[PDB]
Amino acid sequence: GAKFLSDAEIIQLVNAKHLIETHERGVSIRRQLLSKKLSEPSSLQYLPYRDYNYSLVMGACCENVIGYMPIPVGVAGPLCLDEKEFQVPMATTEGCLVASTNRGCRAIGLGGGASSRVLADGMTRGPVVRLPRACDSAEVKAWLETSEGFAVIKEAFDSTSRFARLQKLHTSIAGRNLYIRFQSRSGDAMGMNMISKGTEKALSKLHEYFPEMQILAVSGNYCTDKKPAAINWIEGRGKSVVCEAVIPAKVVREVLKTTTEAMIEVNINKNLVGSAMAGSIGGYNAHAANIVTAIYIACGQDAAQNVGSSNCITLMEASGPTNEDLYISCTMPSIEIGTVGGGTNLLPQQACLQMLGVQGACKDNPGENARQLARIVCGTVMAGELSLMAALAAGH
Amino acid sequence: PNEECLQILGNGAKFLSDAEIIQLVNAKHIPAYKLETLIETHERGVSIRRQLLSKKLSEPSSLQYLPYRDYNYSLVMGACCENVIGYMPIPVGVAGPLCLDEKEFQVPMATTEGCLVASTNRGCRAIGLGGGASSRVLADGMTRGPVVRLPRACDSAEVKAWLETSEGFAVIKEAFDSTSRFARLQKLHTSIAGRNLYIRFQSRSGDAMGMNMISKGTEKALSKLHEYFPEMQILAVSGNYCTDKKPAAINWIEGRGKSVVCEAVIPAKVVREVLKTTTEAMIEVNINKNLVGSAMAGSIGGYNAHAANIVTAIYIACGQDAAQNVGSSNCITLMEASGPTNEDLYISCTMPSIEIGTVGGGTNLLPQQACLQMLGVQGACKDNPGENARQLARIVCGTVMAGELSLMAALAAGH
Amino acid sequence: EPRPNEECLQILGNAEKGAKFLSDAEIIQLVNAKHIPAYKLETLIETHERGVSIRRQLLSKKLSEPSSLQYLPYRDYNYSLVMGACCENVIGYMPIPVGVAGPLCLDEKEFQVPMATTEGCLVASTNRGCRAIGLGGGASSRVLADGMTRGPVVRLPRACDSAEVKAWLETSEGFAVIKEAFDSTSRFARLQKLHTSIAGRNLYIRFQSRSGDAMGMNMISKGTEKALSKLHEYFPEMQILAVSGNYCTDKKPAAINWIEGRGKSVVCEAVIPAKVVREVLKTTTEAMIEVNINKNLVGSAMAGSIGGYNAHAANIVTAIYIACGQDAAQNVGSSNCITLMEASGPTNEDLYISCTMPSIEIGTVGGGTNLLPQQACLQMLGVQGACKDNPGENARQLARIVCGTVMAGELSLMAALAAGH
Amino acid sequence: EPRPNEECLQILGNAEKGAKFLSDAEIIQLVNAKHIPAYKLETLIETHERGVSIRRQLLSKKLSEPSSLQYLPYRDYNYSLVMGACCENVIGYMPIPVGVAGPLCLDEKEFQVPMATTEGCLVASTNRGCRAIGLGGGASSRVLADGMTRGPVVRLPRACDSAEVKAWLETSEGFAVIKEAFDSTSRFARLQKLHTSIAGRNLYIRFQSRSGDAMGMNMISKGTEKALSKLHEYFPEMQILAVSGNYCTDKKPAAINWIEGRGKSVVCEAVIPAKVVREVLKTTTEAMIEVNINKNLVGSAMAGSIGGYNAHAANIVTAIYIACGQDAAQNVGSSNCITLMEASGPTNEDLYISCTMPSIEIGTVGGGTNLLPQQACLQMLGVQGACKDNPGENARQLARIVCGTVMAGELSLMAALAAGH
Ligand SMILES: CC(C)c1c(S(=O)(=O)Nc2ccc(C(N)=O)cc2)c(-c2ccc(F)cc2)c(-c2ccc(F)cc2)n1CC[C@@H](O)C[C@@H](O)CC(=O)O
Ligand SMILES: CC(C)c1c(S(=O)(=O)Nc2ccc(C(N)=O)cc2)c(-c2ccc(F)cc2)c(-c2ccc(F)cc2)n1CC[C@@H](O)C[C@@H](O)CC(=O)O
Ligand SMILES: CC(C)c1c(S(=O)(=O)Nc2ccc(C(N)=O)cc2)c(-c2ccc(F)cc2)c(-c2ccc(F)cc2)n1CC[C@@H](O)C[C@@H](O)CC(=O)O
Ligand SMILES: CC(C)c1c(S(=O)(=O)Nc2ccc(C(N)=O)cc2)c(-c2ccc(F)cc2)c(-c2ccc(F)cc2)n1CC[C@@H](O)C[C@@H](O)CC(=O)O
Repeated sequence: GAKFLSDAEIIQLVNAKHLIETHERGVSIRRQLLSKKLSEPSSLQYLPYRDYNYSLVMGACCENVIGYMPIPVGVAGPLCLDEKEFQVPMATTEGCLVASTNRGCRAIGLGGGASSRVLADGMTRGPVVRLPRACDSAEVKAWLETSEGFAVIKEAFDSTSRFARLQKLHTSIAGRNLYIRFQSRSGDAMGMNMISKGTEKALSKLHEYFPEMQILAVSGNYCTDKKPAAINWIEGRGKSVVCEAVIPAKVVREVLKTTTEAMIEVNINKNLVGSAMAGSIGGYNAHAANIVTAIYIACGQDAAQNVGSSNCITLMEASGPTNEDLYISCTMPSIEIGTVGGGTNLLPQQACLQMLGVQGACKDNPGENARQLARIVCGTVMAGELSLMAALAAGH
Repeated sequence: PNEECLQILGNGAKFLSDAEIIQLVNAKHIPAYKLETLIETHERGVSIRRQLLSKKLSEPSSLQYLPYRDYNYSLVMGACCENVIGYMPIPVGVAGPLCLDEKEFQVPMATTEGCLVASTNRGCRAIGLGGGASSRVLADGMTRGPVVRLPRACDSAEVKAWLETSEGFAVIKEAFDSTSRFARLQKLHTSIAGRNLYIRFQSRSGDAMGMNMISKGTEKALSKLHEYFPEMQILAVSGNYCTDKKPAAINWIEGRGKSVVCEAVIPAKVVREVLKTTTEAMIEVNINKNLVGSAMAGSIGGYNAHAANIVTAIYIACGQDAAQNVGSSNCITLMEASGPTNEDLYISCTMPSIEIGTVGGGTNLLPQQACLQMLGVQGACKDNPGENARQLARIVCGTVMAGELSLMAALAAGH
Repeated sequence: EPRPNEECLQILGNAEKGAKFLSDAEIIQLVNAKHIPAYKLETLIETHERGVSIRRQLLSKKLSEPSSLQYLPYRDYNYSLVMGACCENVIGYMPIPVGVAGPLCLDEKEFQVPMATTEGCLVASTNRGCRAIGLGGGASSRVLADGMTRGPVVRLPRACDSAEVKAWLETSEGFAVIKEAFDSTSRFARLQKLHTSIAGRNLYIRFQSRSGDAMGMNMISKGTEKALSKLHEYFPEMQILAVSGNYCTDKKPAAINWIEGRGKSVVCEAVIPAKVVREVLKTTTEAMIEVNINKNLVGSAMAGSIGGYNAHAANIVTAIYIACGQDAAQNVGSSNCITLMEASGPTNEDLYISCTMPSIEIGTVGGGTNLLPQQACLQMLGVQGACKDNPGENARQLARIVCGTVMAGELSLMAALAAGH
Repeated sequence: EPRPNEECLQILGNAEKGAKFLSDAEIIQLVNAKHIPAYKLETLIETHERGVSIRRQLLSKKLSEPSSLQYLPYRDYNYSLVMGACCENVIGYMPIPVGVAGPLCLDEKEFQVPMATTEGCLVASTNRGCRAIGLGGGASSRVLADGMTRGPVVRLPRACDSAEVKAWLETSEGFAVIKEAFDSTSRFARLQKLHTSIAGRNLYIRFQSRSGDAMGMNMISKGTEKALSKLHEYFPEMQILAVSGNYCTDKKPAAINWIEGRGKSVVCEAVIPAKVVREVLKTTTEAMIEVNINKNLVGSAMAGSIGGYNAHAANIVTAIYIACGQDAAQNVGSSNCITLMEASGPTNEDLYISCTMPSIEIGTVGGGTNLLPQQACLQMLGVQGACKDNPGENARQLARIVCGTVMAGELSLMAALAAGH
């Protein structure tokens, strides 16, 4: 069929208001079609496309594909975290970011490593529904807060998927609007599609108890996904994580080129007081977003979720016998992450997840790989904070 | 032989083999950090670093499918990335044409979320069938917000009053502007918190995003301030008052980088046929999702559906700092009735802090430049400095609006 | 005339005599040059009003205008209920005018709502909004949640230890132990779901419970202190850093109050016929909706507001609070409100309106509600004091009336801005 | 003796008789028989107190307990300065106990600060903070900015047009034309650089200007209306949607007040020697810094606060505001405060403290400051009325006192939380 025709002939068919056997050739024909629309048709020539595995992308990750975009990958490590060592991949185009993070890892190792805990775990979706009156929506809130009501909604939610196990609901009324925050774990997936599916069946079960309920939108911005929101900061979303380390005064002096006292002064007055004066919600850190974004791109995460995933408070205190050692912690309540699905289905992204030993599903304990990646992100963010803050204090 | 290989390094490394250099590191004849300068070519440096790293992994075959061959590392080395072990391919799709200010754009989008490019593309189609979109740049100026301390709050108050005078500001403006061609300091904004003083330097940067340039002007400006106030301590060149890569109301209210607005009217027929909904249904969902819903969630600047998706995809494709998506995604999406019988859809997005550039950083790499060239905005604009970066910002805000139209229509339609 | 300090001290020390056997001038002598500090005037002097008078005379000599206090009243006020309970170093009182806005038609009842204010037109404006609601068939409200909070911060030696305490508090058995300790301190102490947050080795714990008709801060703090003492038995290394760590959050703006609620969360609503909107409010439904979206939603958004999606709910909350003996400083969070307006009815021309106020901090027992004048304003609404057969009902009713009067005030001010002066 | 309705009305309409020649019961008989509307009472009745008296009697019959107003006082209060200026439908007045905390040692002066509250121990606590400041060598404050705002919303046909008006307002000649219009409305009107923001075809314009010693909403709104009238000449398609689009922002929480300021921006400071922290405040500098960081910075941060980085600034602000005739609803934003605490001296045992309050909304002329008891409390501080030779100094001085009393409050409460108990 299509293999017998030439390139010029197939394009003659597309323009004349009228499939291909190989994926790479389809990408080439789309480049040639697109070339005819651009003022500089030669602009595509250094946008690569050859010898990429497009089979895992089509009908899954991207449409109208004209190639790919190489992002340089560097390694910050070893990062000593919970008695293990990690070579952390970081996809960035910002010079010195990997080298800065790498120095932070070095300081943590010489202080006996970092320790981390996951505090909560559950992806969310926050639909908006409407009832005729605010009194009716008040009735639905009261019903959802009974043990009986939650149990039928939990049963509906949990019937849609293996890992769909519903946790406590959170709700808000705004007049006759009702926002309902469904939270659940999702194995090792980030869990978006899984929770929306459970939400749809849970909402249709709610509709049987309340036939006059309109489902306005499956997302009413109460999740909250990919926008800044105090609800992710206060309630969490995905993995809530804490990480810490104590850096000996010697190691702060020799590696970090500053003092424990000077680090505390900059952290308080930049990360707390400065972020406060700027009107920040959840942005009490130096540059967590650099690290999160770099790891996310390299590891097949949804990079748009750095909006909320970068939420972080970095604290720095005096520590030890002479009060000269630096205690550091980062607390990140809303790390949105996964080791299956999305961009983690592609081979290059999996290579970076394999480096960290978290690629794919953890079969013995569903969800444990994604949990480990969240811990790795929090630890690497703390390395980034340690290093950049030291540079800022030393005052270059 | 080990000491035979060291004698060849005295002449070179190019003559040796992979296993011999790795033998020289494992036995401690030579430390690993010296391999940067010794090996001549960049691609072989990446290869050795991969082999050395792989033995330390618990699964030594992890890097098999991470590509590294036949990529331009010369532009990346010493300017974009360190400890390089390869590159990460992110698929690029195209949404267009986007009909924006009498021009048509094919918008590159680096993403791995299925149906994002297709959804965005449908929004473009609805905009085009509704007579195009229009956009305006409202403000332009990258910021840096250092923190200084004085001995007392009374002294810091004195410095604030001095910076607010005509003569004080002029002396600070001259030191700032002496560092670069495009360095042109606009009115300072300051906040005191006790003996702390946070100073927000704002300025255009031509077509660069402008982080490095504003920081050079900031350091020289603070140096002149030090002569007028010797007791002043420069605590940190960034005091989170900029604010860069963290959510902050100051970016939402004062702006950062390019502030941009965009708009269009979608005819009622186009809303039914292309978007599978009505104007009345779109409006109801926008009010209660993007305003009231974001309000109930405690949002500052997150009055949109998924601006972040579009901002992030364009940013990766176009060599932007993708971490700046945090602030650059700030967006309010408004929808309302238009036309004779209130049946057409007026839509607008306003994005006050798009941080962006067409020169410097990742826009110096050729693949990223190709996507910039697709849009006709690659590199500097000699005649009108800053016009390429202003145009990309308008493209981002317009593409975001296309994305808001499409997703909001799907949410209003249900199922 | 005033005899020396020695004779003045012996007469004060004598039980048969006391401060009654001294002149004003002699008491001012023993203060000027120690022996009596100033705060001891409370317990020592014969009557409360004389103690106030003496304090005023002392104060007037320190001032640069000695006649400053001339028009600050103090005589004949009932200071018995104020000393040792509501105020110290008392030098008089401040009269705040009290107007009435009503009848407010709320839940098939009517309410004459007291409002203490000095802003001109506020009471008449709110009264106009009440009339519009009345001609629209009345307003309906519901209490959505109920629980005053307190948000202490503790510290463990490590964040891993603070993480251990968070997880233990989340087990059913762990919460049960802490709930038992909390609930034993008072008959109204009934601990609800706990919310916690970690910041490194800090752990913020939000204790929440109903509190009868009292606003309930004293009671929650006493329950909180016993709960933390018990938590220390299981975690001896835990340090209580502060009984409030600003996680409550009390008297400061905070997203947590907006999202979780504090005290009473309340929604109120009403449909105003298109006829009434024209005649009474001098505007149209179409115009009110447009002003509400673009002022109270879009405008507040551009201003970077958390919970301030309203026109002037703080005016009504503050006025009712001062009149009804509430803690007026809690206006900060109690004014949190989102006002929504949309089309309604067959024509699509009638104005639907709702106010949602997640964090009304309110009580009809304790504090300023012990004073008789502000008890009079509470009695107007039928919510004075405790409700025996149904504890908490007077405080719940007062929260409904606040949210209903706010909606009336929103109706009226929004109509005025819509019509153009 | 009570006459028929028709006879009572001929006396009412008789110009040389009126209501004076009728009894209370006759006027009430006329009201219940629908001959005089209840609102017409104000103008018909000769004496203000008698109007209040009769309004109270009417109100009482409607209440479910007729004696509920017995303890709400009304007699012998100066309603002349309240009717048609500060309050309507007036049924009396609400006395708030006034206490005094001082001396507050501020800028080498001493202040006796009046505090109207019903919360036990607030005045004593605040007074202890004053003592620590006085023995600590005093506090120093500075006014960093000054200018009340109004933030109207206007609408252009398209977003492109609103961008056109925005860029027009930013040119020096366009701004100069609007500034002459604004400044022409009052002698204090001095329009500062305009701050604007676009949301689609909306345009929020933030007019700022000093206002003498008045708080200044009447003045700023009057200047704003003439300003937008001039703007409409240049842009006739522009629609003034509301004179307030919540971009001011008045009486709602908003990041814009925190960042740009509104009213008086003020910083206050002091160094408390270790000895004084020990003997007055019963604690150490180290314990206080640890509580301050983890409560007022970190705790407020975890709660998601905008501008609420303090312990109880709102307590002090509210008490002073009620006592001094301010708009107490403006404590929502006026209470905005960040409290910082540092180690000072050779061994880190002295306590540097500062409070920064960017948006104190205050005034010594107009509003409740026209009333005489309120004026007495202003006279205590030497800030009553207008300053002749230096306009705005009295309002500025009151804002520095408010920030210093807040700092005293912060000192005391934080010491108590650092102790235990
Ligand atoms: C890339 C690393 C991560 C980096 C560093 S660094 O790695 O430590 N040091 C340098 C120094 C010079 C270069 C160069 N050749 O231009 C590169 C790296 C610094 C920095 C630190 C202390 C200094 F004295 C000077 C520079 C800065 C940096 C921070 C705030 C500035 F104002 C200005 C530069 N950044 C970027 C952080 C950036 O992406 C988020 C910040 O904007 C977040 C914030 O702190 O607000
Ligand atoms: C990818 C596009 C952009 C997309 C779409 S879409 O383009 O319109 N349609 C589809 C349908 C099916 C697939 C598939 N095969 O998985 C992919 C796209 C939808 C959507 C909308 C209405 C619907 F009835 C069904 C699906 C959703 C979507 C939104 C909220 C949900 F709860 C659940 C799915 N998303 C993701 C948006 C996501 O990245 C930000 C949102 O989380 C932001 C927000 O609205 O809060
Ligand atoms: C007191 C009432 C409550 C009041 C009113 S009112 O009830 O409608 N009428 C009058 C009539 C005459 C006087 C007088 N001075 O003699 C005072 C009020 C108005 C107002 C509003 C729109 C108009 F077209 C005309 C007047 C305003 C008011 C609002 C925004 C202004 F810019 C300017 C005046 N206010 C104050 C509201 C104030 O306490 C919170 C608002 O500032 C909150 C906000 O909307 O941002
Ligand atoms: C009124 C004063 C100002 C007051 C004080 S106080 O004046 O210093 N001490 C008092 C007060 C009263 C009595 C009494 N008779 O029972 C006894 C001692 C205290 C307090 C502090 C440390 C303590 F060990 C005991 C009490 C508290 C207080 C704060 C947070 C608590 F959790 C619990 C009590 N408050 C209330 C502050 C309140 O209006 C805003 C705070 O809630 C703001 C905040 O910190 O979040």
